[PDB]
Amino acid sequence: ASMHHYQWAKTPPMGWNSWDCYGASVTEDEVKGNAEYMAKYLKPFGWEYVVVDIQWYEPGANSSIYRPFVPLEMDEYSRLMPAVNRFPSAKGGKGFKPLADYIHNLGLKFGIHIMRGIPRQAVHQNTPILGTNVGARDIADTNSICPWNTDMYGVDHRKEGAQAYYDSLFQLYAQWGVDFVKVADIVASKLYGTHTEEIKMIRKAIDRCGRPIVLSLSPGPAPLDHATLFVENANMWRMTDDFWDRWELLYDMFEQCYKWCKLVGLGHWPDADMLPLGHIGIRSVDGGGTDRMTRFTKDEQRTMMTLWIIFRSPLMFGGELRDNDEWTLSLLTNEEVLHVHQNGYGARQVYRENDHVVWTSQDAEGNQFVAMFNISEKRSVVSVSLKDLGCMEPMKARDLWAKEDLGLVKHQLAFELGPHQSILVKLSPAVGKGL
Amino acid sequence: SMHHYQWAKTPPMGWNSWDCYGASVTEDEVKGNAEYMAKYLKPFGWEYVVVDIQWYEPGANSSIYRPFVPLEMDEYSRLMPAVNRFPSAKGGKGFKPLADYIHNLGLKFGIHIMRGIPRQAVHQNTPILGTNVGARDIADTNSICPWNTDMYGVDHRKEGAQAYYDSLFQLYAQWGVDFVKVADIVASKLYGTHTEEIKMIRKAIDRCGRPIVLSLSPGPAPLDHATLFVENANMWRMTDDFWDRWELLYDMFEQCYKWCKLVGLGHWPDADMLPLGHIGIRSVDGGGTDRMTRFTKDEQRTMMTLWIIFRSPLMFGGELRDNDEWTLSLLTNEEVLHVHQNGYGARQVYRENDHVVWTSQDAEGNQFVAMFNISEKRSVVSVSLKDLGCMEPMKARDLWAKEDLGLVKHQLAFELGPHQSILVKLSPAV
Amino acid sequence: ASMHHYQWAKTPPMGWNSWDCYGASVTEDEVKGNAEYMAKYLKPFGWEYVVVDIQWYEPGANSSIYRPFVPLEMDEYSRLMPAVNRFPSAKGGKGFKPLADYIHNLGLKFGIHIMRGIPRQAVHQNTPILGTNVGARDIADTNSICPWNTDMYGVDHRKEGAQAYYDSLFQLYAQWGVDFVKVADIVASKLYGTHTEEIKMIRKAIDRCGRPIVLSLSPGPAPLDHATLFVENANMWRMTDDFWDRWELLYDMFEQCYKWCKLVGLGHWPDADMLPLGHIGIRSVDGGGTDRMTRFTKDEQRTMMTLWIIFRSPLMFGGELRDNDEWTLSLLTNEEVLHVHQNGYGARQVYRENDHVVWTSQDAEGNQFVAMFNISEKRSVVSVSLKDLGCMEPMKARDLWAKEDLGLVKHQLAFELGPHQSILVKLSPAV
Amino acid sequence: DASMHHYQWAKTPPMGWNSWDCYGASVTEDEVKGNAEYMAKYLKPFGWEYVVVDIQWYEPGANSSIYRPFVPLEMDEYSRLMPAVNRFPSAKGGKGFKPLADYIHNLGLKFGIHIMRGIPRQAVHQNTPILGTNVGARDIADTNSICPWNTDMYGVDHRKEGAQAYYDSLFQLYAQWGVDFVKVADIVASKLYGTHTEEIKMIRKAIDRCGRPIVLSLSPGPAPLDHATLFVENANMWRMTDDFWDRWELLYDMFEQCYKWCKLVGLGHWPDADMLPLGHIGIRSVDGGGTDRMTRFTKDEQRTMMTLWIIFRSPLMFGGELRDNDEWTLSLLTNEEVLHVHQNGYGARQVYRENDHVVWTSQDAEGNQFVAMFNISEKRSVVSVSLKDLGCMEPMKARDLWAKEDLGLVKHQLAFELGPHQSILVKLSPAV
Ligand SMILES: O[C@@H]1[C@@H](O)[C@@H](O)OC[C@@H]1O
Ligand SMILES: O[C@@H]1[C@@H](O)[C@@H](O)OC[C@@H]1O
Ligand SMILES: O[C@@H]1[C@@H](O)[C@@H](O)OC[C@@H]1O
Ligand SMILES: O[C@@H]1[C@@H](O)[C@@H](O)OC[C@@H]1O
Repeated sequence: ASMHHYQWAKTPPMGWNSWDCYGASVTEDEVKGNAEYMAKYLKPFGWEYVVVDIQWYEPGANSSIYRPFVPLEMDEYSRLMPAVNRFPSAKGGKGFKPLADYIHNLGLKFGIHIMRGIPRQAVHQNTPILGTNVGARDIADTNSICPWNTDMYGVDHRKEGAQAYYDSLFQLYAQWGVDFVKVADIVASKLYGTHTEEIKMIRKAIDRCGRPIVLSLSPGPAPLDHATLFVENANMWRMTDDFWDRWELLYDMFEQCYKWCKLVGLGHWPDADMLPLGHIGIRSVDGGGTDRMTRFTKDEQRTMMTLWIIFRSPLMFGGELRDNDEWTLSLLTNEEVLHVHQNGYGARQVYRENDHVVWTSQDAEGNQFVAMFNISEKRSVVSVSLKDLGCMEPMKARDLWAKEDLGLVKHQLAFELGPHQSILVKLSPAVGKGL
Repeated sequence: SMHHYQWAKTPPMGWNSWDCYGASVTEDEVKGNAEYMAKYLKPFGWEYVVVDIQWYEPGANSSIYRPFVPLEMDEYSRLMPAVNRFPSAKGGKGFKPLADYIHNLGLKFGIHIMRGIPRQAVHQNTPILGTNVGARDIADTNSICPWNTDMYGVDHRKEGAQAYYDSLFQLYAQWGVDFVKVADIVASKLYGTHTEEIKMIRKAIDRCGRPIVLSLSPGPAPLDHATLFVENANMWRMTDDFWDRWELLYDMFEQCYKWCKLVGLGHWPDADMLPLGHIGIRSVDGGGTDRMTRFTKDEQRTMMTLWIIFRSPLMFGGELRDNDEWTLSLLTNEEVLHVHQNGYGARQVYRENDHVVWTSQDAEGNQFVAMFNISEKRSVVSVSLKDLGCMEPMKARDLWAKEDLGLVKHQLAFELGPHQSILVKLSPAV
Repeated sequence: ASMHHYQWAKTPPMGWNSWDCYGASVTEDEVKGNAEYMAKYLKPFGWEYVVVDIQWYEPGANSSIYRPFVPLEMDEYSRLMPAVNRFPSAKGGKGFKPLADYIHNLGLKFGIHIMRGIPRQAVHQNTPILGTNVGARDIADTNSICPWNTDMYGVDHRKEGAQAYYDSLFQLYAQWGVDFVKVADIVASKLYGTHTEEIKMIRKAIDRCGRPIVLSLSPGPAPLDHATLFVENANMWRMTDDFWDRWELLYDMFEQCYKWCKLVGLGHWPDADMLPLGHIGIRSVDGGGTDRMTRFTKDEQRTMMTLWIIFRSPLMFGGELRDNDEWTLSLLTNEEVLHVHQNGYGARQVYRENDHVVWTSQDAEGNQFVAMFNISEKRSVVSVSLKDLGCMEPMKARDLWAKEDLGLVKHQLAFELGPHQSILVKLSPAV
Repeated sequence: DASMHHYQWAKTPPMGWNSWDCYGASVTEDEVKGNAEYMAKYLKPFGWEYVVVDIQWYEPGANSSIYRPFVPLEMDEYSRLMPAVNRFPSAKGGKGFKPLADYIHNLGLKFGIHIMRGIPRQAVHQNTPILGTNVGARDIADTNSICPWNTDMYGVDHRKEGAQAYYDSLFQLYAQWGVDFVKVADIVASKLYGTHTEEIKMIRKAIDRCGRPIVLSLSPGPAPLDHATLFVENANMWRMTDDFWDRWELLYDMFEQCYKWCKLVGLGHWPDADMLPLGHIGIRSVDGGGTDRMTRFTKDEQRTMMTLWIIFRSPLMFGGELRDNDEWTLSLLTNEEVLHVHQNGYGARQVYRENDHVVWTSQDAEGNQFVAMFNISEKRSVVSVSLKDLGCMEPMKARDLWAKEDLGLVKHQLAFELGPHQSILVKLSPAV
C-alpha cells in the first residue's frame, strides 16, 4: 500500500460491462436499463460499476466486428466523444456527464473503455491538442497501431505534447464524472507487446486529474515479466485474451490464476475477465456464438464464479442483466460466497493433479475457504487433507453456495464431483466453540 | 519459363537518387544525372535513371520522412509526381515528359514505389479505376510499413485489389516507366515478406503491356522465399540498406555466398546501390552527411569487384556530375564489366582467415578470379589452379589495371593489403 | 560441374533403404534378399543402391524405437562396426566388406547410414582415434547431441583430431566398399539446427578417402538458408522430416518441392525421402502404423511417384521388395515415366490454386512433361492452357502411366481427377 | 507469503560464503575449513552462517572454473555422487561430508553443497542401482535432457518409476551428512530446455521427506517471471541473473532485475542477486574475464552493490577467500546498522529511476524508513528524492548508515552529490 490509487479499489471492482452482450454498439437506453437493474437487485452485494465498453465514439457500430477506417465522433481537441445517436443525452457537447450523473444518482459508478493512443483522423488532419500548440500529428508514433482495430495510433511519450494529450483526456473524463477506465490495446499486442510507456503516461494523467479513476488494462495475456509495472500502475490487468463461454477457456484460466496468485493484493487485481453469463451475443458475434444464454452449464457457471471469487478477480458481469433468470441472479446475490472475494486473502493453489484442483484462502477471523474443482472429463472424488490446508485440528465445514452446514471434518474434505463441477467450502474452528 | 526474364538478360545498370538526395530529388537533378550517364556511361551499359522514394511528397527534404503528410494523388487513388520538384508534371502529365527526355537520351527510366495504397486514399475513400469499389474497401486493416507512413497494405482477397495494382502499372506504362523498385515488400520487422502483394504486382506488370523490370526492397530477403523471388522479380535485395561503411561491405561476402545459386538470367539477387562519389547531399542515412564516399579506394574496388563477379545489379548512388576521374574509372572499365555481363557460375572457392576467393567464367574459356583480403592484416592471398579447376598453367591478366601478369604455373598469389582485392583473368598459355 | 563429387550422382540416386520396412534392425539376409530382387527386376531400370539404414552397429536393435544408452559394437579406434549377430559375414573384423562384395557382384552399389559424430561410449572411455594421439574424449563437443538418439556426441571441428576421426571413418567405409552414405542428425535438429561444420568435415573426409561415396543428408526439414552449403557439399539432402504413408505428409511435400526446385541439378538433389510403398512396418512402428501394406491408395501412390519423378527426387524404395505385387512393381518400371526423371530438367510449378497443382519439365528432345494433381478433398477437373505451359501451337498428348495416346490438343489439357489423384502427360510437336 | 513449512528455514535471507568465485570447481577441505574458521571468528555475530562447497566436489581432478568434460566422477553404488577424497581427506572411508559438516556445525555454522540437476551420465551408462528399488539409473534418465554447460549428468524423468526414489535417496544422503543448504544448478535457466519444473518439484519433495531442514537455492538464472509462483512456493532462493561477476555492466544490470522481482521477495523465498565478488577471487577461477585478483569493483561500486543487495534483501554469499580480506572488505560485512535493513526491512521498492538515477526504499516495524540512493550514470551528480515520494508525512531525522553519522533533520527532501557508480544508504526516523 505505497501507491495512493490502490485505495480506489480496496476490494476487486464489481460491475457490469456492455462488451459481451452488445459488442461495440451499446446504446444509452441499454446502459441505463442495466444500471437500474443493478441499483435495485445487486448494489447491496457490492456490484457498483457500470462500464460502457469499446467504441462509444463510433456512431455506426453494430457488432463486435469493428467498421474500419470510419469517421469517429470527436471534439476540437482530438478527443473522442460519445456518439449522439447512441447516447442522445450527449447532445450539445455534454459528453457522458448526463449519463454519468444519472448513474451516480442510482448510487452507482461510471466506467468507460478507451483505446490506447490518439485517433488516426486526428493525426492525419493534425487537429489541435488542448493545452499546447503542438498538434495531434506531432505526438503520434510513426510505428504503432493496434492490430485488431483501426481507430488510433500510439502516442510517443518522448514528444512534447504527448502527456498533455493524455492529461487532457482524463480532464474530460473527470468532468464527465468517470470513475473507471478500461484501456485496450495496451497489455498484449501481437505486433508490439506491452505498451509500457503509455501505461505510465496514463497513470500520470489519472493522478493529475483530481478524480479517483480505477485503471483497468486489456486485453491480455499479461506478461509476468511486467508484474511490477502492472502492480504499481494498474488496479486491474487482464491475464488472458478475451474470455468467452467455452470450457476450454475456463479450463485455461486455472493455470493463469496459478501464475498470477502472488501479485494479487489490495488495489492491484489480476483480472480473469468478464463473466459470460445470462444473455449474451445480442449484438456480438465473438466467442464463436450469436444471440444466446451462456453456453456454460450450471456447473461451469458455478465453477467460474468459484474460481474468480476465491482468486479475487474483478467481477464484471457481461450479460444483459434484465434478462437474468433466477438461477443467474442467484450467482450474484450470495453474500456468503462473496465474503470470500471481499475479505479473503492469501489465495493459493493447494495442488493440481489429474485434473483435480484445490485452492484455499482465509479471512482475518480464522475462517478458511476451500474451493475444490474437478476440471476433468469424468466424475470423481476430489479431496484434500486438513493437514495440507494447514488445519492442525478438526473443523466445521459449510457449503457456501448451497448455504448448508456439512458438519465436522476431522481428517479431510472429500466430495464426489461431476466433470467441470466444483464446490466452495468454509472451514471454521470446532475446538473451543459451542454445540 | 518466365517471359519477364528477357527484360533483364544481364543485371540492371543505372543510377538511383537515394544515396545522394534521399526522398527529395528534383527534376533538374535527375535530368543532369541522366545527361551525364548518356554522355559518359551508356557505352558501358549504364542505362536506368531511377527516381527513388517519395517523388509524390512535395515537402520531402532528407532521407528522414515527414510522417502523415498529404501526398500528391490523382482521382483514382494513385500517387503523382510533386509539381514543385517536377515542374514538367504540371497539368497531370506525371512523369511522361521526364521519361521521354530520358528515353530520347538513349536511356531508361525508373521509379520507386511503396507497397500498398495511400493511407489518405483509404481515409477519404477515393475511387479505384475500373471499378465501383473504393480505396477503403481493398485496404488491409493490419498492414503498414514500419519505417514509412505513406501507405496501407492491399488485401488481395478484396474485390478491386488487383484492379488497383493494375491501374498503377497502367499509369506507369503511360508515363513510359521501364523499371520499378518496390519497397516495404521483402523484409518487414513487423510482417516479413509480403508475398501476395508480390504476386499482384507481377500480374499488374504483365498485364500493362510494357516491359517493366521489377526490383524488390529493402532486404534481407529470406532464402525461404527463393522460388517466389526468382520467379517473380528481376531483382531482390539481399540486405537492408547498404552504405559506405566497411562493416556492411564485409558482411556482403556472406550474403553473396548465401545467394550465389539463385543468380541467373532475368533474376538477380541484389547487393544494393553503390555509395560512391558524392553522397549525402540531402541524406542523413548511414551515419553520415554531405560527403564523398568514406570507402577507401581499396574498399571501392573490393566492392566493385564483388558486385561485378557475383553479378549484382549496379546502381550508382552518387551525384554523377561530381565524379572525379578515379570514380569515373570504376564505371568505364570494359574488361571488368565483361565479367558482370558475360560471366556465369560465380562461386566462393574458399573463405579462410578472412581471405576470400571467388571464381566465374565466360563461355569462351576465360576464367575470372576475384581475390580478397577482408582481414585487417596485409597478407598473401593465394589459390591453386587446381582448386580453380585449371589443370595446367595459364596466363593471367589484371583486369582493373589492364596489364598482363604472365604465366601462372601452380598458384595465383598476390600480396593484398587489408580490405584490398584483385580481379584476374586466366586463359590458356602459349 | 564445379564440385568433382557431382559426377558421382549425375542422375538422382535410385535404390532401396531398410528403414521403412525394418527400422533399426535389418539383418544380412534381409539385405541380401532385397538386393537379389533388385538385381533381378529393377537394376536395368536404374535402381542400384542397397542401403543399410541406422544402427547396424546395435546388436539388440528391434524396431524403429531405439534402445537408449546401450553398448554398441565399435573397433579399437572409436569406430562403429556391424553387429555380427545381425551381419554374420562381418565376423572377424571384416565389417561390411563381404556384404558389399556380394552386392557389387550383383552389379549393385552399397550404402550405409551413419549418425553424425562420435560414440558416447568412446568419449566416456576415451578410446583412441586412428592417425592421432588425442583420444575420442578430446574431440567431442560438450554441448551437442541428437535429441532423438543417444548413440553419439557431436564432434567439434575446432579440436585437433576431429578431422582425423572423420577421415578414419571414410577410410573404413572405402575399405568396405561403401558407395553411398546417409548421414543423420545433421540437417535439422530441434535443439541445434544444421550442423554445417560437420557437413564440411564429412565432405573433406569423403574427398580424402579415394573412393566415390555419394553423400545423403537427413533428416529434414532442410533450411533454404543453407542452400549453398547443401548444394556444394551434398549429393542429396532431405527437404522434410521423415516421410510416411499418410496423405497429410504427401500433401505437404508439394510445397517443399516448390521451395527447393531451383536448387535441383546434376549432382545435388533435394530429397523428398524414401518411398513408403509395398510392405512396410515389419519391424518399424513409425508413421502411426504397424506391419502393413502401404496405406496410400493407388491414386496417392501414383501422385507421390509422379511428383517425385518430375521434380527429380532421388528414389529410395522403403518396402520389402520381395513382397511387391504386380501393381507395386509397375510403379518402378514404367520406362516412359522414368525418362522424365532421367532426362527431364527444368521442373517448376506452373501454378497452385484451390488445391489443384500443375508442374512441368522438359527434355532436350522437344518434349514437355506436365504433371497435374488434384490435392483437394473433392473430384474436380484440373486444367492448364498450352499457353501457360509455353506451348505456342497444338501438341500431341500422351498419358505416360497408362502409355496411351490422347490425341492432339489445340488449347489446353483438362482432366477429371479424383481427390488425391494425378496424371502425367507428355506433350510433343504435332505429327 | 506464508503457506509452506520450509519458509521457516529461511526467515531472513541466507547469509554465508560460497567457494565458486575464489576456487571454481576446485576447493579443498582445508580451504573450506579456513573460510569457516574465519567466519566463526569475525562474521558469525553479524548473521553470516552458511559455508557452501560449490560445484563439482565429486570431480577429483577439477582445477578451475572450466570443467573437464566427460571425466569419471566419484560415486557410490547407488548412483550418488560422493566427495573426492583427494580434495576432502576426511571423507576417506565412505564418510562423505559428515566429518566436514560436523566440524562446521561445531563452529556454530551451517553447511552447504552444490548439486547438478539430474543423475550422473556414468550411472546411466553403467546402469547402477537406484537405492531402495529394483530399478536402474538407466530406467529413470531422460533421453533428451542435458546441461548445455556441464557434462556431468542426464536429467531425470519424473514419470519413470524410481525417479522420485533417486532424488529422495540423494537428500537422505545429504541429511545423513548434515547438509543444511543445497544450491541446485541447471534447473532455472537453460539455453536448451528452459526451466526444469518437474525436477524442481521432485527435489522439493525429496527435501520434505528427508526429515532435516535444507534450504533450497536455485541456479543459474535468469529466472523467468513466468514461473514466479513455482519458485516462490518451492524454493528459498532463485537466481535472478546468469553468473554475477565484478564487472560494472553486471552491477548496473541488477537494478532492473531487482525492480522486476521486488514483489516476490518475502519471508522464506528470496530472489537472489547472486554471490558477492569481493576480496580475493579468481584464485582458481578464470570466469568473469579475470584471473587471480582483488575485486575490480571500486569501493563505490562495492558499496553500491552491498547497498542494493541489502535493501532489496538478496541473500548474501561472500565469494572471496575470506582469510585474505583487508579491513575495508571486512567492514562491508560487519556493519549492524546496514544489516538491520536486510534483516528487518520489508516492502523494498524502486521509488523511481531517471537518467541513471535510482532510489529504493523499504521500512521496518518500528516505522524507520530506509532509503538507498544510487547514481548509476557515468557523471557525478546530485540525486534526490522528496519525502512526499517516500510517503513520509512530516520532517524526519536522517542518518548515513554506512558512515554511521547523523545528518540531522530533514523537512522536504533527501539530496546528495554522488560520484558515478556511487550510492548512499540512509535511515529516516521520526523527529525530536
Ligand atoms: O474485452 C475486450 C478487450 O480485450 C479490449 O482490449 O478490446 C475490446 C473489448 O473491450
Ligand atoms: O534503398 C531504400 C530501400 O531499402 C527501400 O526499401 O526504401 C527506400 C530506399 O529506396
Ligand atoms: O530416415 C530416417 C532419417 O530421417 C534419419 O535422420 O534417421 C533415421 C532414418 O534413417
Ligand atoms: O554460480 C554458478 C551457478 O550459476 C551454477 O549454475 O553453476 C556453477 C556455479 O555454482
